[PDB]
Amino acid sequence: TATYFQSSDEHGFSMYYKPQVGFVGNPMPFYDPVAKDFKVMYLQDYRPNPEATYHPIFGVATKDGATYESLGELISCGGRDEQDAAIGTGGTIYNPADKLYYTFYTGNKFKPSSDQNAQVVMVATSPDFKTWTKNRTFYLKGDTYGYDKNDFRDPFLFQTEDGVYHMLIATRKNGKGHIAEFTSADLKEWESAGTFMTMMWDRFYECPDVFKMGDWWYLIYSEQASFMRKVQYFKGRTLEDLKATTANDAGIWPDNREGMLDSRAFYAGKTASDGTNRYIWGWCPTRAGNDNGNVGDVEPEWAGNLVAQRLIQHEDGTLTLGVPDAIDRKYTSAQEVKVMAKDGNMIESGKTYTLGEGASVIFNRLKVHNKISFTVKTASNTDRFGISFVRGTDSASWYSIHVNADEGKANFEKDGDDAKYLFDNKFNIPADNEYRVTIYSDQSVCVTYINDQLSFTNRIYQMQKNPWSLCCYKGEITVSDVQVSTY
Ligand SMILES: OC[C@H]1O[C@@](CO)(OC[C@H]2O[C@@](CO)(OC[C@H]3O[C@@](CO)(OC[C@H]4O[C@@](CO)(OC[C@H]5O[C@](O)(CO)[C@@H](O)[C@@H]5O)[C@@H](O)[C@@H]4O)[C@@H](O)[C@@H]3O)[C@@H](O)[C@@H]2O)[C@@H](O)[C@@H]1O
Ligand SMILES: OC[C@H]1O[C@@](CO)(OC[C@H]2O[C@@](CO)(OC[C@H]3O[C@](CO)(OC[C@H]4O[C@@](CO)(OC[C@H]5O[C@](O)(CO)[C@@H](O)[C@@H]5O)[C@@H](O)[C@@H]4O)[C@@H](O)[C@@H]3O)[C@@H](O)[C@@H]2O)[C@@H](O)[C@@H]1O
Ligand SMILES: OC[C@H]1O[C@@](CO)(OC[C@H]2O[C@](O)(CO)[C@@H](O)[C@@H]2O)[C@@H](O)[C@@H]1O
Repeated sequence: TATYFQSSDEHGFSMYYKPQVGFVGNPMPFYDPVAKDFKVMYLQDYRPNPEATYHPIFGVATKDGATYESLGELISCGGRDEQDAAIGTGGTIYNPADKLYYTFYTGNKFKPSSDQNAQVVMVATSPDFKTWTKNRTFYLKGDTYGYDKNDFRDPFLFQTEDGVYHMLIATRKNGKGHIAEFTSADLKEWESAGTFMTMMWDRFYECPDVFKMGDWWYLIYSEQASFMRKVQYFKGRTLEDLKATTANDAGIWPDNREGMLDSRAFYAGKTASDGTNRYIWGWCPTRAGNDNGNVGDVEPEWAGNLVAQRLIQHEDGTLTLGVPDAIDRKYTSAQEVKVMAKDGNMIESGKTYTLGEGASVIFNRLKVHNKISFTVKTASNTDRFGISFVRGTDSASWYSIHVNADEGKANFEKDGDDAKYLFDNKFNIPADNEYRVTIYSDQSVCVTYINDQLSFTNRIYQMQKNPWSLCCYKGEITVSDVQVSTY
């Protein structure tokens, strides 16, 4: 049957990682060049969190983004009255001169008085990546260098080719958002190098990441602004080009979509490279009440599952995201695809499904970890189609990704009774009106990829062990090479 079944998530996720207890907050991926793998520290979130002492740094290890190994608690919160009562995002770097990993992080004071610093950067080190010792005498207060007392967080650490260590910190100078730069030769003495970049208008870029890839410098960052809540980027051929993008609010977007790389279900993305590939890790939020259509009024729930994506540099230096090769390989078992139900103008024809304005086709039940591929050809580039999940033959409501070629964007929406728009993901519509679609699922977390242009993370409770559906809202489509694979 293709009746709606009441699926639920396992405590843990193995690919779009979540530990057995708690959720994955802001990650901090780092390629450990001694062990030759990625150590992804992340802020461990719990439901609920302590009031003052929350968000310790746990870690997980992976070579490839598909299989993870948990490392447990690495840097504990401080005491209730310490400056690092709560811990916020930071940045690891290995120092070969003393054979110590250094993790800089945000210490978050509980109930800071007016004079006290809410947010201060602090550090721990480790010889193996297992035992971490806090440096109880190191504090980097923005205040000291003319920056903000309470917004001063998310230290990012990188070494240029000159060998100099740099640290970028999300802050404000008299109201306006600035990314602050500090430099050091030895990771211990730090000097202020002024402002690296301005933040546009009244925006606030959390979790900044700066890296070079081919012949381009990039800034990745997550936008705090309530209406955005998406991972964005800028680019420049030189480091001075990069900085110039936001200078005086110059708005030099890297592409036709403001550099928005995904939508509001992928936040806090930061990157790391193994020499071959550069991946990005963010989190896919939970939803209140496990309700796919409750996406928050101002903001999504903070933290959820870890989501690895792969950076695709195009030849104009523009970036999009696709799947990690190792996640694609994980799906070994082919599954029969078969129509369980039709509606309106819908024709099957050997192994090709043709749908017109208002038509629907529902396929057989998915499994728990799914890969879904298919090619869609539209009539025009004003056509609209839908990829729907948790859609049983008895479901009055369900959740679809709408691809609206007229509006040059995909949307996540609730369909049926109580339909509603939720949010969207601008991408480049194919000229040839062909859409090579690929979707990867671990339980309730999935990413949808089209034509190496779209990368759309979504939280979809109960997509597992439930049917899925294609439809056509406008014009006409033709669906081809439909496959489903599992593990
Ligand atoms: O009241 C505590 C309670 O709130 C949550 C759920 O939102 O956590 C946020 C809480 O975590 C901290 C300490 O680890 O670190 C946050 C790290 O995450 C980043 C990027 O996501 O930003 C914070 C995130 O929080 C919001 C919450 O709505 O922060 C709003 C808050 O930010 C300030 O600017 C000061 O933090 C205030 O102006 C404002 O009232 C959201 O808009 C942001 O995206 C990184 O930037 C950061 O390192 C704290 O900074 C934060 O308060 C629960 O998990 C927890 O139980
Ligand atoms: O209400 C937000 C909703 O808009 C939708 C619904 O249609 O839009 C978000 C969507 O819109 C863009 C389109 O570019 O921009 C959003 C802008 O909102 C803000 C906040 O007000 O813009 C103000 C506006 O003023 C300029 C000056 O010519 O600037 C002055 C500027 O300088 C400062 O003084 C500080 O230096 C600031 O305080 C002032 O704001 C204009 O250029 C500027 O555009 C800006 O932060 C954004 O411009 C998209 O970027 C965004 O995705 C819906 O999605 C939202 O819910
Ligand atoms: O009421 C939602 C309904 O609005 C539309 C109207 O065409 O789109 C979204 C609208 O919001 C932005 O994302 C940013 O302001 C823009 O991309 C766009 O102008 C529909 O698509 C949706 O179905």
